[PDB]
Amino acid sequence: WLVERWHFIMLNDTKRNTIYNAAIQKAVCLGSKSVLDIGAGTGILSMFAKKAGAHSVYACELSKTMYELACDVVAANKMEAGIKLLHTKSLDIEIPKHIPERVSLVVTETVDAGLFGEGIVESLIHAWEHLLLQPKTCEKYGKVIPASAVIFGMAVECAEIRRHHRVGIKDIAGIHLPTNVKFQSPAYEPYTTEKMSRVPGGYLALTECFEIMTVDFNNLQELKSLATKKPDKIGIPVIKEGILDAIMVWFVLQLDDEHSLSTSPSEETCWEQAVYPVQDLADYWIKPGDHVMMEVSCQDCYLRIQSISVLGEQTCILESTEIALLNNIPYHEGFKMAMSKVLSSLTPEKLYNILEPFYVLDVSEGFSVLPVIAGTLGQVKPYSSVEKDQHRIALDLISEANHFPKETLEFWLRMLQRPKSDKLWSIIILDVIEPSGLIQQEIMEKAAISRCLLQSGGKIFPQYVLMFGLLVESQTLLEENAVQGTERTLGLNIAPFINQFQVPIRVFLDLSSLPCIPLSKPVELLRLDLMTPYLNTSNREVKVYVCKSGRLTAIPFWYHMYLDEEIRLDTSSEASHWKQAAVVLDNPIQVEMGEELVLSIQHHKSNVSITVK
Ligand SMILES: CCc1ncccc1CNCCCCSC[C@H]1O[C@@H](n2ccc3c(N)ncnc32)[C@H](O)[C@@H]1O
Repeated sequence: WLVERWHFIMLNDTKRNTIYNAAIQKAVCLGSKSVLDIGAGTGILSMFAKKAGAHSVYACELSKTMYELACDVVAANKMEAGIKLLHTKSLDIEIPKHIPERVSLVVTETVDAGLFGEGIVESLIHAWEHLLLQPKTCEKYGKVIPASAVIFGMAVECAEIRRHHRVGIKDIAGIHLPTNVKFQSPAYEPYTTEKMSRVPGGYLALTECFEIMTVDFNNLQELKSLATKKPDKIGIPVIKEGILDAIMVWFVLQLDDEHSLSTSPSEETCWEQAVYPVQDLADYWIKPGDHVMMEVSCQDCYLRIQSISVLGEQTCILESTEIALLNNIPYHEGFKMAMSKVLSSLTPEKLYNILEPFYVLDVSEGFSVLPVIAGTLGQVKPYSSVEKDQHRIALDLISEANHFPKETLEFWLRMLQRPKSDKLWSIIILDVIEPSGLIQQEIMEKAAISRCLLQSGGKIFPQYVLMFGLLVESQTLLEENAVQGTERTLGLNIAPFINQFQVPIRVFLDLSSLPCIPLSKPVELLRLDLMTPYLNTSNREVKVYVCKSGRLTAIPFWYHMYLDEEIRLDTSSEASHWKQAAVVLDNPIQVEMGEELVLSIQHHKSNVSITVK
């Protein structure tokens, strides 16, 4: 996505466009004839201002792509005249070099889920100092839209956030994670952004919604104060029993006295929430009577919530995907059983030459405990492919905890080559599916190279991967892909220009939470076979029976990774550490029930095309 997917949903958000158009109309008609749009994007708000009757509008845009996009959009609405587009950061605008005079109004949307994270403060400190007329002591004085913001917080239970920042278990498929290894997420990048109005498994409010801070965007003396201001130590009373998983954060923008917009979680709004995961506590269970403690500081750009507590030893930093992995139990229970079945078929004497062990290579991209599980099964010499030294220490300490004598687990990294001179691999684990929901690049090549390093009857895991698909009517996937005409942009012609950058395939999708309608059943779209390349789909057609009548907009897809013909891992399972993906159609097709719809699935290297025929 060269053009950020936020651009599509926000331009389709008719409410937001109307609230901003009314607020700018109000300001213009009250004398604000000179407007500066910071982060103009497609330049809709700048076009609003000129349409409202502003004399001169100046639209600055950081991104080259978005700047060139606005030039076309503004030019195409026959408004190139009174609006100057500036490929620049706000900070680098100078009067009179770039803009003739100081402006009487600033409009800005440089706002993320945690409000401050797109540098609105720094931008508006500069604006008052250099670009804006003096404030009120109208065409005489300068003002900003939005005028002010109120930042809210809420302690929440949410097992979906939990499984991404905390390792919930003490034992994974036979191996024990020692108490002396403390797994922390990277958020211990201070907040993640989630559409909490549809987060899988929902969330529960453990506290009442509380006020984290306020900001007056029309007060320069206040904005300059935030960098040095001492953190606000607070404690929020608990109102419901549950597990403290995160502090869910949103805000309310006051554009003017009459118009406001909230990022409060809602299936009506497009807005996402700042999620501050809770970790590094002995217990997470909170009850009515207890207090959620935290320090709030906005000193260096981001809103920070540190020192989260409740009032009534090696550290291994894992990625969220790696924590999710450690919590994906079926994945590890499957791998344990699938490996042992192969260890039994080769040399069942070695399953729990004496000096010769089972050679097991794990080529999993990131952190993985598959080698340890293997080590517990029999006379096995397992190899780790972890790069990070922090990961090596953790796995060494896990190995110690699972009664491995020193140097039992080896580290391959410090090219796919034989384990020894005249010895071959009994099992080779490969990384087939990206977290994105697409196939790993050069998987067929690594699979082919790996086939030749195998012992007689040895196995690459997974042996094959089936991609499953689904016909869905999803307005949501459609409205996140392409702008729906002119109506939503309030008569302005922007859709034909932004929709040039239409993504064919949506990645990092939470299929489970997606609002859509199934028009079919999950159907096998292609086979990717690691043991037998010949059974790989080159470019095959699939006949999909249409179970429900509706407007086909997308084909969500996931995988069934087969370790053997019996044991299969699902990349769409509840505990899955993979996200799913979807082919979104450029033009939606109306499908009738009882109809045998054809899909043209082309597969080359790790790329897959799906089209309606
Ligand atoms: C509650 C949050 C939220 N929830 C849900 C969806 C969306 C969103 C919010 N939107 C999120 C994507 C941030 C937009 S940034 C606005 C646009 O303006 C540009 N920009 C950014 C800073 C800047 C500058 N100093 N000078 C000039 N242009 C500047 C950026 O490159 C960008 O194109």
